[PDB]
Amino acid sequence: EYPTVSEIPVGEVRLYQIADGVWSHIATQSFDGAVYPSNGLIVRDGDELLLIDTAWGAKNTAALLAEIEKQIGLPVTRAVSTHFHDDRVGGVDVLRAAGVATYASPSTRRLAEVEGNEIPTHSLEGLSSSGDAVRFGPVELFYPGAAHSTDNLVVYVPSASVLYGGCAIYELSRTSAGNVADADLAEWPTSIERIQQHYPEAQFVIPGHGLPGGLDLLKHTTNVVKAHTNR
Ligand SMILES: C[C@H](CS)C(=O)NCB(O)O
Ligand SMILES: [Zn+2]
Ligand SMILES: [Zn+2]
Repeated sequence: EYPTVSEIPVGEVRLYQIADGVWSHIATQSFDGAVYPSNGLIVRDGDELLLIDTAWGAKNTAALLAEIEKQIGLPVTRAVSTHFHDDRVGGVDVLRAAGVATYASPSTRRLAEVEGNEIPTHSLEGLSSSGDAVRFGPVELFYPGAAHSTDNLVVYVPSASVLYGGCAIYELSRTSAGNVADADLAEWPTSIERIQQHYPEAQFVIPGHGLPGGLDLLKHTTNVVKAHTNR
């Protein structure tokens, strides 16, 4: 079974096999008086691993690297952060100290700096306008437009038809808006339309927080976002 928030002590990281060469990583962290679960992705990149997002903090990200070494045993050589919040970039300094080349869009890097968060080293090219996509090793990176944040990226693994939505996609059990401080609520439904348009064959859809599902999570997120807007 997919691990839930109450099953993971803060500081421990679980790995979950989604498909051949594709894992999610699951961690937990305290934020504003509560503890939340958080997902990222790991994709085999030949003899190396590509990491999508940190495990939300330095200590968690160190635990992530240790679990990867124990369970998978290939080196993480590159990481992509899919937006500027600490559940995506917190731990980039640990990754860099471990030899990982860290990447994000120029916008994510600037937004992280203003927020006082850690800053991925390298700028991704070609992701500036809504609908832009670039190949990055075994994945495609897609900028769907503003949603959960203005800079949020999604990631597709063609080999396995896995769509990693990050925090622009909600799990099915979430029925109220999450952290929308940095969101563009008016654009978010259209950005989800762009994801659906680009990845209609997705078989597994991974939200930034909580349980994976299928493309039903896209319509579900749109419903939650719109209802919050009508409040
Ligand atoms: C820090 C992280 C950025 S997306 C967050 O807001 N977690 C709480 B959530 O509602 O899951
Ligand atoms: Zn966020
Ligand atoms: Zn998040």
